[PDB]
Amino acid sequence: MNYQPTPEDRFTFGLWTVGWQGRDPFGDATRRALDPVESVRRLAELGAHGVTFHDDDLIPFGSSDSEREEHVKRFRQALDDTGMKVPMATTNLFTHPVFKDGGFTANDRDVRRYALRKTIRNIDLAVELGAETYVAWGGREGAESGGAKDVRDALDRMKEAFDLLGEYVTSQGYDIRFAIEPKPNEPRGDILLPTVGHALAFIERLERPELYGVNPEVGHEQMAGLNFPHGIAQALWAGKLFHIDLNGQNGIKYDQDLRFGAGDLRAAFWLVDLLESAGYSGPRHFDFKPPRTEDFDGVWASAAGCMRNYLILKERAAAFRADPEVQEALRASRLDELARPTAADGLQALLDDRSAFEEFDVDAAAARGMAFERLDQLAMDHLLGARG
Amino acid sequence: MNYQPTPEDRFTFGLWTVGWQGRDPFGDATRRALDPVESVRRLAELGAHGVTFHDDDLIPFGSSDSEREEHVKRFRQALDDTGMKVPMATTNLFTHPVFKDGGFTANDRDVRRYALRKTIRNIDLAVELGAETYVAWGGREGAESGGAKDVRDALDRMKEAFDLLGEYVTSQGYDIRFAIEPKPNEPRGDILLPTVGHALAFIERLERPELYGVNPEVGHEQMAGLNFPHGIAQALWAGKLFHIDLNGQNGIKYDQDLRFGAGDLRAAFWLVDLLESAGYSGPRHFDFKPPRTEDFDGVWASAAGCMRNYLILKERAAAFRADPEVQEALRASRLDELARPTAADGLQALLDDRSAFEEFDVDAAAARGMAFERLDQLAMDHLLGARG
Amino acid sequence: MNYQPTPEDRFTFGLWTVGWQGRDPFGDATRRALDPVESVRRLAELGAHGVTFHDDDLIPFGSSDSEREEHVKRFRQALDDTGMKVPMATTNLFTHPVFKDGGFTANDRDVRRYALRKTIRNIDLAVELGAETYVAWGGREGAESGGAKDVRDALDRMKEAFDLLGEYVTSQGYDIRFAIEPKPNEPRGDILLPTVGHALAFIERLERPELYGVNPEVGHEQMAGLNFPHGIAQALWAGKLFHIDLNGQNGIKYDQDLRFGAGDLRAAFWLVDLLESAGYSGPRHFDFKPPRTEDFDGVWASAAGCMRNYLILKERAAAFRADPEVQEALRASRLDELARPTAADGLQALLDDRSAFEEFDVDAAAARGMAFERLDQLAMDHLLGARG
Amino acid sequence: MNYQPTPEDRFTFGLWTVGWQGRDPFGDATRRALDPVESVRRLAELGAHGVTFHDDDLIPFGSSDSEREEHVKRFRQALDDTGMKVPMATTNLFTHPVFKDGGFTANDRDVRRYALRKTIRNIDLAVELGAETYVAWGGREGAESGGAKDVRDALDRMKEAFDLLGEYVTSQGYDIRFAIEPKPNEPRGDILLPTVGHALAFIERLERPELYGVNPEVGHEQMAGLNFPHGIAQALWAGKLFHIDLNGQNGIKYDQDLRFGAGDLRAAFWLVDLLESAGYSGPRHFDFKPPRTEDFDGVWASAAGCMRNYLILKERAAAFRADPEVQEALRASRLDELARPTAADGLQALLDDRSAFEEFDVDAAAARGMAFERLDQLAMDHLLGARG
Ligand SMILES: OC[C@H]1O[C@H](O)[C@H](O)[C@@H](O)[C@@H]1O
Ligand SMILES: OC[C@H]1O[C@H](O)[C@H](O)[C@@H](O)[C@@H]1O
Ligand SMILES: OC[C@H]1O[C@H](O)[C@H](O)[C@@H](O)[C@@H]1O
Ligand SMILES: OC[C@H]1O[C@H](O)[C@H](O)[C@@H](O)[C@@H]1O
Repeated sequence: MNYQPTPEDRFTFGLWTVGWQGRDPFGDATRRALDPVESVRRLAELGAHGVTFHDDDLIPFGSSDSEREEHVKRFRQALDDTGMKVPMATTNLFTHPVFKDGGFTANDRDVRRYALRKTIRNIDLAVELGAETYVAWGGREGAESGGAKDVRDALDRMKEAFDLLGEYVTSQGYDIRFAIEPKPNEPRGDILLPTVGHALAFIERLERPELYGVNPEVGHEQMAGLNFPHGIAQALWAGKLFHIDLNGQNGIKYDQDLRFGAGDLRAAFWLVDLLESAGYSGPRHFDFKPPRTEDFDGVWASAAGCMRNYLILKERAAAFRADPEVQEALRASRLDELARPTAADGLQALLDDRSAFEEFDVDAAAARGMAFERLDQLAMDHLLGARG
Repeated sequence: MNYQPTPEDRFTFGLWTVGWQGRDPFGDATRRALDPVESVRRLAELGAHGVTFHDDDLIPFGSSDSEREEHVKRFRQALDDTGMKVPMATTNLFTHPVFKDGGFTANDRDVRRYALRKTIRNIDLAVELGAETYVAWGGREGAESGGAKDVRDALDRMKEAFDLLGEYVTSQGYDIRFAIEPKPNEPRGDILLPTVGHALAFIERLERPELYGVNPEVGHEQMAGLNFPHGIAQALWAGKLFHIDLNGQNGIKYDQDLRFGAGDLRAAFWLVDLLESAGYSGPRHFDFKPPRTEDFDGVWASAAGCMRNYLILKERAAAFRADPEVQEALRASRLDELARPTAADGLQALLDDRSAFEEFDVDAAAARGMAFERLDQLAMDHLLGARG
Repeated sequence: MNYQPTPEDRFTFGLWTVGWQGRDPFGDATRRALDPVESVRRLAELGAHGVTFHDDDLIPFGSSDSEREEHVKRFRQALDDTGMKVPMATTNLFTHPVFKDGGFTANDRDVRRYALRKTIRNIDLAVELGAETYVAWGGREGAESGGAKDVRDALDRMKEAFDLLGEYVTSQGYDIRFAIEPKPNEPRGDILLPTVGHALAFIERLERPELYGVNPEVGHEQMAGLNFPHGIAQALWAGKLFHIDLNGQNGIKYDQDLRFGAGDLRAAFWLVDLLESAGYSGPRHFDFKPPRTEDFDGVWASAAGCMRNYLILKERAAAFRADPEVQEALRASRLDELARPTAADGLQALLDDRSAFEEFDVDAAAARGMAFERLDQLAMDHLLGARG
Repeated sequence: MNYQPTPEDRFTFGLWTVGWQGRDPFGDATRRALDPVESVRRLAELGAHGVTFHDDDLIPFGSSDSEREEHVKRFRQALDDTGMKVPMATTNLFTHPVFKDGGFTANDRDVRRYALRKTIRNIDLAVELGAETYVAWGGREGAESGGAKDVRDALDRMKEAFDLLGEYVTSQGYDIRFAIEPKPNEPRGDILLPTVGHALAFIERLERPELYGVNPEVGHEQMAGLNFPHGIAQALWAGKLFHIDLNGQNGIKYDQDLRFGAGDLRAAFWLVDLLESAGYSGPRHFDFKPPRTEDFDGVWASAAGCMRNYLILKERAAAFRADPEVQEALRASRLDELARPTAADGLQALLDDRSAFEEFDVDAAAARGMAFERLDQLAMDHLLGARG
């Protein structure tokens, strides 16, 4: 009867989430900047396992090698003071005006080289803090008009970028993998690799595909109206779910970054059911924004709420799968047959099987109800804790 | 000053397009059935290069081996009479009630085996009529609720299906490739492999990936709000654009299948520009529905309109790329630099290049306008034939 | 601890809902036709209060005045046998090919007159069966292309139609009101009066506005990505919520008509909270389609599920509003101030109030958090029955 | 053969459009602030008729009554120097943190009174500069969660606000009308009065409805996937199109504010056709953002492009309507009958007309094609200047 999170739950938060000041395209900041050290302390008190950062969240853009050292030093002391970990790091290649047409796929070649140097310096920092995953979110790679970007050349430049980071990582002997985070649009009119599917396909063309996976975000796939649990299943099937970003989104519209559980509640349920059943072992990272209506007390309530909602859905999904009535319904709907090979007897025996065509009764087969609505109502009852 | 199509233009139409009777989820048919032989004759008069078919369009479901032979015979005589070709064929695994939970990923194993036998019989037919591409549209593979379909098991069953068709094709020595046609939803709540990206990623897990590519459709990627020209560029980059379905769509809503050029006009322009510039050599296939408001005269006007609109956009895109003013703008916007390698000097020389980081002037770089709006207005002027 | 519905709950179902045979734009029917008499009996056993009908659901199109009488007679006997009521009736002006360009706004004038006669005959039938609300869903009023429909002339023809039905109803002394049911698209490319807002605005231009209100449907407003509870609040504010259609929808896509509670679960919660708190007294009508994957047992399970899910949300919303902790949070978020007039002192005293501008501390006001995230987490806890 | 705009064309621009510095939710400004005086001069050179402003664009927030006077003085001198007019003004009730929960419908009553005082002061300024229309865009009126805002109370507070501004305007004898500008979302999760329809309906509940109309924006209705030309037709039918905001939008996504003609090109065509044919006489106002990829030269090219694209579409729509072939097609599609009353003979004669029901041939009527696809292809040919 308790939903208190603990560091064993692997809940993580970006510094930029609870640290968002509330600036949006139509208004000024409503909250003051948070000292990252303060953010690490508050989160550890909430039961969080660790934090993530962009380079620029930690070390303000343009810091001397000196102030850099200082910033890192204060941070690492806070991590030591609280026991918090840093499992993922990432680069800011979107805020500075120099990236207005992108970083790795900017039309200006000198900007692309600078984007690579800026990334490499942060990968070094990441490994030193102990991160296992390095995330790439190409928020500015894309276009508002069709002639501004040849997409085949852009994809060449993107592959070229990732191949070089792969060479760098292997040449240095680092233990760190990359994760591509897709987004369909915003802040560009259209962004390159806009969904989980496109990023997965792209990875298979890199020189060392085994170094790269995806970091899918709940709200981003939903901005394309796609089913996030299905996308995640596809990522898992491919062996490529290296990391994941949890939050909430109300439909196809601007990227809302609501706290996890807000937005589409049933998708959050089916997502939790899948992560826990596939035995996902990575961080449960929250990429969310406390609404700018909130003061700092609402910030910490919003962060706590992400963890609570995960722990409640986890208990509801486990009870659903544990319910014998549910196991019976799953058999009535033939989930068991879905898992059996269609033709383990082989092509030849299938061709010779008259019960598979010549003598197949299509009419009987047709008449068989799938019993999916009772199964779904069972899932609803479990979700709402209304199971008798 | 003429936009008359000719068979050298490679324009093709499915039998199901001009043959649509007008039945929709809320109304009865408004037009009588068209004899496929009549459809082949009318289309050849319009300047079409050939037709495509589902098995069930040609041979009514449940035909005896005898009436089958008859139907094929009348068809092939019409092809001989007109000189029309059949470059693509496909299977109907969605209309019959037996496929209500799918064909290759139906939960019932006996339905999946039947779906494979039904497909294989049509591949044989396809090769005999001379088709080079066999399209798979899994319209019923998917779900309306989350518990009804384990997506990792479904993807196993899908891969299993495609692997067996690949074994069959290679064992028979057939010259024919497969093309997966993605759709995000409808008629299922969510459909598996919902975008070009997901189908591409899936193909890399098949046993003989080189046998499979995509058949993207304009309206389907738009039902996910995605940029179709970008998706097509990604398909081309991968060497996987085996075929393409042209039509029009007004946004995220039911699959409209409007005639090509209707819908998003500028996307149609940038698509034509890309197909012609990449030297796409496949059929320009129209998958469209003449609106049920139309009688047969409007049917043939709608079909002609698809071809006309392609030929007009083709001329406008060629004039755009041929315009010296446009070539100058492309250089001002640095499309030329996009095409140059970021670091052909290699990782080490990039790390040692102080002009790439230490001494990079970010501020100057930032100040450089991309000149994309003038380039786009030039593209608009060319599209509207308002270029001075 | 029980969610059994009873006729006092006012749950109603259209004959076309549980009676849907499963025909969709890509497949044949998966279920046989249901005898309306059988549908009335099964629903009464489930605890339903009554049924609704289109004319054509009850009396097959083209029935002789004789077979008509017969059909009505069998129906009314079933109503008498079960105690079921018929609170709403409506017209089918969309299935027959003659309505392919619409009924009231068809370009052909003779089709518009026929649509009015067909409606008037059914209003007579409706009143005789005791219906209080007559619904109009103009599914075919609209267009796929811009030149096909002058929308100002179409709106003249629509107003003209509704004015004549208003004249007819008042001249006959009937006790029956009209309800306009908006839909943004499908089966037309764009449909006229596409949202609750447009229908409300239109009503204010009719000759007797007091005779007309709206019949909003959950899924239809969601096909425009709008917030249905807000739309319903606007309808209530205007005194125009005459009836309502409950179901579920997963986003902007084809009209899914899922059972109520499926789709966007939190919106269903906030909708129930609003209906019960505003004291909506009309039927709780379900306009849903049992998925064609289902046999008749799944049909009846789907129908039961709509009622169950309403009764569970009703209990969760009542517990939320009854929670003292929630009443305290509502005061912390100043819902109490929202309800107070801004300036009951009047314009002049507001102009003279220096505390309202000259001496207003904007900075203090700004700093005040709204406490909305804790309030929302409280609402989530109550919804999931995880409230301590 | 010329598309040069002139002040007689009535093209206007907000100061905030060409003045946008490029700050977006993910990046810093890419352009320096423009002096409004400079913006007025550049626009007059481009052929613009005048400018619009928010209070805060002209007079920086917190200016002394003194610096205020100064700012106004420099502006009005620029207007005198160039002959530019100021036909519309509006209030900024969204940027300052104090408006984070709204202005007129903020839960805090003291914030609502301050919002009214801030507005009234600017209406005075507006009238003095000669504006005829005062626009209200309630960008912050709305919510991210359902319990944070009782929408019936919010609508009471909104009506209360508009009623008081109406009292103020009539008490002062000012010649100025109000225009409500709808937006469905962003920056709030859901915004109140989200479409043209909802704002129109709301206006009919104000105390002096004749003082208020709508200021619809191309991109905002498109963010709900609605047809903007239809929405505008409805506004015109109601006598409520007081002003209009022109720009471009690519679908359902963040508010892009692309230059007019970009986005959905065919909708822009049908919009121009309607404005010119209904004889809309108001400003053609552009609410657009030059993309942050642009330097100031691209800013002025983007602004010129809005005007050019309007003038090209205006010529294409006029040629379409002037084409005798088009006038013939319109008769073949029975646009002429659409404009004729359905029943000017009255209810009684319609009831007695057996040719309207008893003896109506539904089958013949059904068989009649609407000829809409040829009409639309004619419209396409005219749009692309490919009309023989
Ligand atoms: O990838 C790193 C992060 O960068 C930005 O914060 C993006 O907004 C966020 O979605 C992404 O997760
Ligand atoms: O893949 C074969 C064809 O099957 C159906 O006709 C689909 O509606 C169409 O989109 C697809 O192209
Ligand atoms: O308005 C009567 C009914 O007609 C049709 O069944 C529509 O699909 C449904 O949404 C509407 O409620
Ligand atoms: O209403 C005044 C203006 O305020 C803001 O600039 C909105 O972004 C714009 O859409 C609106 O037109």
